[PDB]
Amino acid sequence: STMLVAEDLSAVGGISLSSALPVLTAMQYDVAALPTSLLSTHTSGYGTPAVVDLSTWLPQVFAHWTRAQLHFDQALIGYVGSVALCQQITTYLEQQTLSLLVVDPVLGDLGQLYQGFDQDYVAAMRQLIQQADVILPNTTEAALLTGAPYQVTPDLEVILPALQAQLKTGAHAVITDVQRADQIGCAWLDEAGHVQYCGARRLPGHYNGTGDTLAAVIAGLLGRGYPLAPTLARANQWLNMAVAETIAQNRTDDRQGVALGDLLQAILALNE
Ligand SMILES: Nc1ncnc2c1ncn2[C@@H]1O[C@H](COP(=O)(O)OP(=O)(O)OP(=O)(O)O)[C@@H](O)[C@H]1O
Ligand SMILES: [Mg+2]
Repeated sequence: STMLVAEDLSAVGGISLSSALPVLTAMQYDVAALPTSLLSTHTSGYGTPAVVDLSTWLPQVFAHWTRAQLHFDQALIGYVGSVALCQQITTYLEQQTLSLLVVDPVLGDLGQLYQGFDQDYVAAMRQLIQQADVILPNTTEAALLTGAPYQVTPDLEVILPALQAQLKTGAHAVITDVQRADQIGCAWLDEAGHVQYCGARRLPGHYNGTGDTLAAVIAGLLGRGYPLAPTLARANQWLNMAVAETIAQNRTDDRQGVALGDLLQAILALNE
């Protein structure tokens, strides 16, 4: 099958689209790799990157694909970056008949919207997520989506249903960076409306591209028919492993995204 992946491409950095590609390809997908933005390097640690504004390009891309009669099976949407691009993506996706749409609602972290994002971006995001089968906000994002003031540990019994209220029936809101004791992981509502959690032991440090890889792995697994719970279980273990690998490399450069070798190996093994 074919998966559309629409997110930022940084030439240097090993995150987002650059990490999605190997991952998804190895997971047996033909990837339609669509940059929403093109950068010299990611935005953390290399100084101001050189960036291409793709706002006038994506409409052309979509128009083209349309006339060419291309149809996508699955879609993963990551970092978009502008109100207009979200709008464009939203309508394009509406035209497709997707069996799977996963949207990582990139908006912020540590209680605040990322620089450049305002409440207009937030509203644009709320529109984009309306058809999503799964959304993967972090704790800050969840709050922003619902309009609840940020809480470091929000009440999952409250925020989860609130989020679900914005999604279609049967879709799922999964909060991704939930910390419980020495664990870090994902929380969501099961079919009976009960809060579930699946985590792995938190490792020291902070890494780039973790969210990106998590999203790719989740899309990929779901795309292949794995129920949500087992998907989340595996994704978390896989990320844990990737971060472990990363530490193991004893890197001198803390900017490069999470290592993928072990992850690719795991994917190949699952494949048989
Ligand atoms: N230090 C860590 N140790 C273990 N696992 C981690 C760690 N950091 C992240 N993870 C894993 O990766 C997932 C990604 O969560 P995270 O909160 O980092 O995504 P994110 O908000 O996009 O972060 P990033 O900002 O780097 O994308 C977590 O669910 C967990 O599975
Ligand atoms: Mg994230």
